[PDB]
Amino acid sequence: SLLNVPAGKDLPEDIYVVIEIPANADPIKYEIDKESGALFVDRFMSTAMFYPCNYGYINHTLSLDGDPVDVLVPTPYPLQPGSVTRCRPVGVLKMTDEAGEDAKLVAVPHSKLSKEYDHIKDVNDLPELLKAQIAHFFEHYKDLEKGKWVKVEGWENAEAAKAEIVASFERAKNK
Amino acid sequence: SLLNVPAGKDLPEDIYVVIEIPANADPIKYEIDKESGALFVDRFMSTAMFYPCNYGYINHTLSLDGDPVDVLVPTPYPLQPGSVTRCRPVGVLKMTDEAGEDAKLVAVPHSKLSKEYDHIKDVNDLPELLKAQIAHFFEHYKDLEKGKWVKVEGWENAEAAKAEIVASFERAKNK
Amino acid sequence: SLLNVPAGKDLPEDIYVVIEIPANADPIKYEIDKESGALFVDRFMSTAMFYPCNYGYINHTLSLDGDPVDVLVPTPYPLQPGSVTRCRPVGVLKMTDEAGEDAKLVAVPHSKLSKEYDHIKDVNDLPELLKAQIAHFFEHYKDLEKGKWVKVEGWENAEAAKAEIVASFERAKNK
Amino acid sequence: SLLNVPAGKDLPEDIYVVIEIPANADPIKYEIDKESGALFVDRFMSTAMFYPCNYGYINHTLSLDGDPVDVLVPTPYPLQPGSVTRCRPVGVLKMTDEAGEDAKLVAVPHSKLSKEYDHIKDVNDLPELLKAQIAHFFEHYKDLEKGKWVKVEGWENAEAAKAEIVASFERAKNK
Amino acid sequence: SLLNVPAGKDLPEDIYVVIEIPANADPIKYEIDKESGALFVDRFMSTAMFYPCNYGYINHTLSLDGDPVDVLVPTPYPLQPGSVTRCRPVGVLKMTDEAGEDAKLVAVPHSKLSKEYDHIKDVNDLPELLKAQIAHFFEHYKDLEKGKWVKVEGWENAEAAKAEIVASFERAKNK
Amino acid sequence: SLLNVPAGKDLPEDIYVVIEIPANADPIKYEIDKESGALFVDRFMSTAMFYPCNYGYINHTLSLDGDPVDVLVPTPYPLQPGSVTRCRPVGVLKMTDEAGEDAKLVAVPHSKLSKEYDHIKDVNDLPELLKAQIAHFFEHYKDLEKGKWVKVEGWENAEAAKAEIVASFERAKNK
Ligand SMILES: [Cl-]
Ligand SMILES: [Cl-]
Ligand SMILES: [Cl-]
Ligand SMILES: [Cl-]
Ligand SMILES: [Cl-]
Ligand SMILES: [Cl-]
Ligand SMILES: [Cl-]
Ligand SMILES: [Cl-]
Ligand SMILES: [Cl-]
Ligand SMILES: [Cl-]
Ligand SMILES: [Cl-]
Ligand SMILES: [Cl-]
Ligand SMILES: [Cl-]
Ligand SMILES: [Cl-]
Ligand SMILES: [Cl-]
Ligand SMILES: [Cl-]
Ligand SMILES: [Cl-]
Ligand SMILES: [Cl-]
Ligand SMILES: [F-]
Ligand SMILES: [F-]
Ligand SMILES: [F-]
Ligand SMILES: [F-]
Ligand SMILES: [F-]
Ligand SMILES: [F-]
Ligand SMILES: [Mn+2]
Ligand SMILES: [Mn+2]
Ligand SMILES: [Mn+2]
Ligand SMILES: [Mn+2]
Ligand SMILES: [Mn+2]
Ligand SMILES: [Mn+2]
Ligand SMILES: [Mn+2]
Ligand SMILES: [Mn+2]
Ligand SMILES: [Mn+2]
Ligand SMILES: [Mn+2]
Ligand SMILES: [Mn+2]
Ligand SMILES: [Mn+2]
Ligand SMILES: [Mn+2]
Ligand SMILES: [Mn+2]
Ligand SMILES: [Mn+2]
Ligand SMILES: [Mn+2]
Ligand SMILES: [Mn+2]
Ligand SMILES: [Mn+2]
Ligand SMILES: [Mn+2]
Ligand SMILES: [Mn+2]
Ligand SMILES: [Mn+2]
Ligand SMILES: [Mn+2]
Ligand SMILES: [Mn+2]
Ligand SMILES: [Mn+2]
Ligand SMILES: [Mn+2]
Ligand SMILES: [Mn+2]
Ligand SMILES: [Mn+2]
Ligand SMILES: [Mn+2]
Ligand SMILES: [Mn+2]
Ligand SMILES: [Mn+2]
Ligand code: NA
Ligand code: NA
Ligand code: NA
Ligand code: NA
Ligand code: NA
Ligand code: NA
Ligand code: NA
Ligand code: NA
Ligand code: NA
Ligand code: NA
Ligand code: NA
Ligand code: NA
Repeated sequence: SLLNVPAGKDLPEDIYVVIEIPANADPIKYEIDKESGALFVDRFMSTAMFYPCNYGYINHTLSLDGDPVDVLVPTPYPLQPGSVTRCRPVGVLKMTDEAGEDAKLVAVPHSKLSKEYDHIKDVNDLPELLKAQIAHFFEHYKDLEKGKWVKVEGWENAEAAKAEIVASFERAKNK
Repeated sequence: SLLNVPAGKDLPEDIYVVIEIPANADPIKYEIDKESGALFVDRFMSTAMFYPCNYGYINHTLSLDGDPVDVLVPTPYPLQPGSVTRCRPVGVLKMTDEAGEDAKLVAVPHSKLSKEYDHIKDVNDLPELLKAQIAHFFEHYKDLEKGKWVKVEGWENAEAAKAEIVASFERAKNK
Repeated sequence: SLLNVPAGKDLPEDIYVVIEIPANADPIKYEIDKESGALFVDRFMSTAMFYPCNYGYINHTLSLDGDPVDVLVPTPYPLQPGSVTRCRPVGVLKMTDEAGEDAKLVAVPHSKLSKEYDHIKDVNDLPELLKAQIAHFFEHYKDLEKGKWVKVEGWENAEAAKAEIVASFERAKNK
Repeated sequence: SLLNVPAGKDLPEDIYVVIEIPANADPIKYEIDKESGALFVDRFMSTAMFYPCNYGYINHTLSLDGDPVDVLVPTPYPLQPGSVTRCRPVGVLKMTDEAGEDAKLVAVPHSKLSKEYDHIKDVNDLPELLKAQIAHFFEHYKDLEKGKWVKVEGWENAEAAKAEIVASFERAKNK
Repeated sequence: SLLNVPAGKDLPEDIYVVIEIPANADPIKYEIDKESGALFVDRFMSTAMFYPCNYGYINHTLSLDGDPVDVLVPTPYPLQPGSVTRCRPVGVLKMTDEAGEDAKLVAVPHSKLSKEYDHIKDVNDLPELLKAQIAHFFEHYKDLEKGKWVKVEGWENAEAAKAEIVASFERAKNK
Repeated sequence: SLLNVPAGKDLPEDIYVVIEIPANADPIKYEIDKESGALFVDRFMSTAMFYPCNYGYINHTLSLDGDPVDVLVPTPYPLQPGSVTRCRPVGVLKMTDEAGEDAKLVAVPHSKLSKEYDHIKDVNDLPELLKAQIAHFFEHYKDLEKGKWVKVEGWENAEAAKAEIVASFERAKNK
C-alpha cells in the first residue's frame, strides 16, 4: 500500500510525496489512514477555499502535530488523491496550528518528471502570487471551524525546508 | 442578447438573474459587458476562494457601485455563465466595497423550476453554514488585490432584499 | 443571436441544431428563450437521469408542443449549451407529452464536421443500446414531476425524420 | 488495503463507509474486489441514470445478496471511489434484487466531519425529493439489463437501519 | 453580440480576444459564425491533441485565411467559449495553412486582469516548453484530416505580433 | 493491492487490465510502482496529446521494455486510475520504443460488463479513426522528450494480440 512508499530516494534533496488533496479541488479534506493506508475523509472544510497546490505528505516522517510532514506540490495539472510524486524541496511556510508546529513544505516535481520546475531552485524563485495565496489559505481556511486555528510564522528557504525534512524523518525514527 | 432580459416577471417577488460565475468554479471573475452583452473576464481573482453559490445580477437595475444589483443563487448543480434563472428573493447581505454600497441578494430558484427551495421563505431558513461561507467569502476574496476591499454590514431579511431590488430598479430607471 | 441561425443549409437533409443541454450533464433543463435568445433554466429535473445525447432544436421550426422541433445529436464529446452543430437526420422517436405531439429527431454530425457518423444512414444503423437508452429516458425522466408525462410511440426512419423536419418548418412559416 | 477498514468505531451508530461510486457520476458501476481490495468495473450500466448519493458499503458485513451491506452517503461534494467516510445511519430503503434481499442504508457524514447533517436525525428529516430520487433510481436503473431486477419494499427509519447494520455484521461473523 | 466587441481599447498594445476553444479541452473545434455571432462546431478534430492555451480571435480583423486573426491566450484556468479577455501581445508563431497565411499570436492577460503575466514582455519570456508545445500542436493537429495542412515558419517577437495585429485590422477595414 | 490482481480469469481470451491513465485526460503519465502497488507520476508528458483510450497493463506479465504488457481499453466513460476492468483482446499495435519492443494491445470490455463491444471481434472491427488516432498518438507523444522515441511497426489481429499476451505472461513466469 501507500503505507510502504519510501520517504524518498535520497532525502532530503530527492523525496516522494503522497498526495491526499488535488490543487483547486472541492473542499474535501482527505487524509491517509496510518492503519489501513486508505484515504479517509477527515472533514468537509467550512470555508469557500481550495488548496493552491496539490497537498500531501512525506511517508515515514512525523511532525509535531503527530502526522507526517506536510507538502504542497505545484504541478501543471492536478494530481489524483493517493498517487505519489517524486519531488525536490524549494521552500517552507513555517506555521503552527491547534495540533502543534506544522510546517508546510513546498516541493516541485523532480527534473526527471518534468523540466518545467528546474528553474525553481529556492524560495525566492516561487511566484510571489502563489506564495501569497498559500499563506492566505493557511491563515483563513480554518476560520469557520471552531477549535481549529493557525499562526503563520513565515516563508523560509530550501535549506530550511531540507532541515525540516531531516528532522521529521528522524522523529518518526526515534518515537 | 442578455441585454434584453427583463428584470423579472413580477418584481420584486419574481425576478430573473443573469448568471456570470458558477458556484464552486475556478477563480475567473466574469462580468457581462453592458455594451455588447458579452461575457468579459473582469479579472483572475488572487485568493484561493470560490463563490459559494452561482453569482450574477438582475438586468435593468443599478447599484451604487454603478453595476446592476448582485445576486447569489443556490442551486443543486452549478449554472452556465450567461444563462438566466427565475428566482425569489429570500435575504440580503449588506456590504460596501471600493466601488460603493454593494449589497448581495440571495434568491432561490422559483417554485416552477424546482420545489427544493420552496421551504426557504426568509433569511433565517437559509442554512447557517451557507450564510457564514458567503460572509466569509466577501470578507476575504479581495484580500490579495490592492485597492479592492469590502466592509460587510450584515444579513437582512426577504423584505429588505425586496426593498433593495425595487430601489435598484428605480435607480436604473431615473439615471 | 441564436435567434438568427437558419434552420439549415439544405433542409431537411442538411440542418443546424442549436444545443441546449449537453450529453451526460447535470439535470439542468435549459431552454432558449424566444424573445431574448438567452439560455434560461426551464427547471431542475427531478429524476436522477441524464440526456443520452446532446439535446436541442432546429431554429425556425414549430412542433405541436409550441416549441421548435427537438433534436438529439450524438457526438464524441459533449457540446456547449448555446452552440450550433451542422447535422444530418437519421431517425425519429415518435412521442407525445403534456404539451402536444413532441417527436425527438436524431441527427448526426455532418460529414464535414466528422467522418465518424457517415456510416449511420438510417435508424437501424444507430446502436441498439443508444436507441433503448433514449426511449427509456423519455419514458421516465418526468416520473417525479406531477402534470408532466410522456407517451412514447416508437422509432421511425430517416425519411420519417425528414418529413417531420419539413412539417415543423412549414408550421413556423404559416402560424 | 481497504480490506482492513473496520466496519466502524461504534456500530451501528458510528460506522465507516467505503465508497465505490460517486454521486452524479458516469454510469460505471465499480465494486471492490474482496480478494485483492481493488476497484473493479462490475459493469457499465445501461440506463441513462446516476446514483443520487455516493454509494458503497460497510466493510466486514454481509447482506443476503452475498455482498457487504450497501450504503448511500449524501455529501456536499462527490467522493473519490475507494475513499472511506465516517457516518451515522438515518434510514433505509428496503428492497430485493436478483441476488437476494438487498437493503440500501442511508448514512450521513458524522458530526466530526461536518455539522451540515447533524439536523438529520431520522428518515423523515431527509429531503422528500432525495428519498423519491433514490427509490426511483433503484426501481429503474436495471430496466435495460436482462436478468437484473429490483422490488423496492419501502422506506424505514434510523432504528431499522441500525438493526440491518447489526444483522449484516453478525452475518459476516457467522458464515 | 460578440459581433460588436471592439478589436481593442488601444490596438495593437491593448486588445480584446474572443475565445472559441478553451485550453486543454475536448477536441471540438468551435468557430464563431460571422453572420449570427453564434458558436458553431467547425469540426471534431481527428488527432488526440488539445490546444495548449485558450484559442480565439481579435474581432474586426482579417487574416489571409479569410478569418479574423488568431490568438492563443495563456491563463491560469481555462476560459469559457464565447467569453472575451483583455490582453497584451507578446509574440507570434508565423505559419501557413490550407486557407492562407495564418499567424498565431500569443497575447497574455492584461495587467488589469492579473499581474501574473506582467513579467512576460516579449517572446523570449514565454516558457520554452509552452512555445514548443504550441509549434508541435500546429505541426500535427491536422495530420489525420486530408486536405488540411500546416507549414510552421517560426517564432517572432512582440513587435512582429503588433505589426500583424495592425495589418489584420487594416485588412478588415479595406476589403 | 493491485499487486495481487490475476492476469486474467482465462488468459489470453479473458483478461484483467489495471488502468493507469484514463482516456482523454490531462497529460500526467501515471505508472503503478511494482514494489508498493501505488500509482506514481512517471512524468508530465511534454506534447499537447491525450491517450485515445484508457491505458494500463496486464498484471503478472512482462514485455521487453521490462514492464507488464501494455493495454488500451476503449470504454463509454473514462475509467479511474488504479481500477481494474475485465476485457477481451481484439488487436495489437506493434511498436518499439527506447526501452525495448513494446506492443500496445487493444482489449474491449468483456460482454459481462457491457454488450456494447461484443460486435468487435477482431482488429478490422475497430473504428478506422480510433486506430489511426492511437498510431498517431504513439508516433508523436514522445516528440518533445529527448531520449524517448517510438517506431510504430503496425496493426495486427486478435490472434497476434493473444500470442503477445501468452508470451508476456510466460516471460514474467521464467525471469
Ligand atoms: Cl524511507
Ligand atoms: Cl494545517
Ligand atoms: Cl507570502
Ligand atoms: Cl424589466
Ligand atoms: Cl463585490
Ligand atoms: Cl453570517
Ligand atoms: Cl431558415
Ligand atoms: Cl420532451
Ligand atoms: Cl428502443
Ligand atoms: Cl470491524
Ligand atoms: Cl442493487
Ligand atoms: Cl420515496
Ligand atoms: Cl474596433
Ligand atoms: Cl490553424
Ligand atoms: Cl518552438
Ligand atoms: Cl495470474
Ligand atoms: Cl510507450
Ligand atoms: Cl492506423
Ligand atoms: F498533518
Ligand atoms: F457589480
Ligand atoms: F420543445
Ligand atoms: F452489494
Ligand atoms: F481562423
Ligand atoms: F510499460
Ligand atoms: Mn473548488
Ligand atoms: Mn489534520
Ligand atoms: Mn498532513
Ligand atoms: Mn495542520
Ligand atoms: Mn500537519
Ligand atoms: Mn475552485
Ligand atoms: Mn466588479
Ligand atoms: Mn455585479
Ligand atoms: Mn463589488
Ligand atoms: Mn456589485
Ligand atoms: Mn449527470
Ligand atoms: Mn419544455
Ligand atoms: Mn424543445
Ligand atoms: Mn417535451
Ligand atoms: Mn418539444
Ligand atoms: Mn452522469
Ligand atoms: Mn453487484
Ligand atoms: Mn454492494
Ligand atoms: Mn444489488
Ligand atoms: Mn448489495
Ligand atoms: Mn483533451
Ligand atoms: Mn478554420
Ligand atoms: Mn480563427
Ligand atoms: Mn487555420
Ligand atoms: Mn486562422
Ligand atoms: Mn487533455
Ligand atoms: Mn514508462
Ligand atoms: Mn506500461
Ligand atoms: Mn513504452
Ligand atoms: Mn511498455
Ligand atoms: Na476544481
Ligand atoms: Na477556527
Ligand atoms: Na469546481
Ligand atoms: Na485588497
Ligand atoms: Na457529467
Ligand atoms: Na409526471
Ligand atoms: Na457528473
Ligand atoms: Na432488467
Ligand atoms: Na480537459
Ligand atoms: Na492533413
Ligand atoms: Na479531459
Ligand atoms: Na523524443
